[PDB]
Amino acid sequence: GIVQQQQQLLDVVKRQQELLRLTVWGTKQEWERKVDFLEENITALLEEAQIQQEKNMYE
Amino acid sequence: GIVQQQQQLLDVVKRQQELLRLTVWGTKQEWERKVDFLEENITALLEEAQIQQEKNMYE
Amino acid sequence: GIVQQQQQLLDVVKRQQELLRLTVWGTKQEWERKVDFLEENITALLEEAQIQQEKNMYE
Repeated sequence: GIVQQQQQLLDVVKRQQELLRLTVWGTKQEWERKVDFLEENITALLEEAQIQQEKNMYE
Repeated sequence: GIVQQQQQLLDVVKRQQELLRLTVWGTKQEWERKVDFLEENITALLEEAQIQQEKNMYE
Repeated sequence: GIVQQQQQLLDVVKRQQELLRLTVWGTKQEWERKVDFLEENITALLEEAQIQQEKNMYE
């Protein structure tokens, strides 16, 4: 149940991430320094969030 | 509990979607071809995610 | 379990919010009127979503 919704929210957020990399791609000195670290933290966070989904889903 | 948070995350993500359509609206050949499919997949994903919330919420 | 993933999704969404404020910062009359209310609703929603995480996490 909640684990299903869990993966749905995680895909909406996965896709929006690609969409943001796009509007940042379109938009594009200190800016591309901030926008860059955020693109890395969110990729890590998306994977930790994925690995976790795989764990809750074993149960 | 988790179902409450579930809907909150789903609304934050619902709103950001409108906000992205806006920065894409402001930003705006192959770009508007990629950015377009993402706007459709995420709308479908937002609805599947909604219909699911309605299911987990019956319990 | 689901409460762990819960906070992960809430941080990915927390970060993307900063990233959007950035592409809106880069992008930037009625536009900055719509984009503004969305930046407020989502901040409120992020906090309600946080306070809620603190509640589900007491259990």
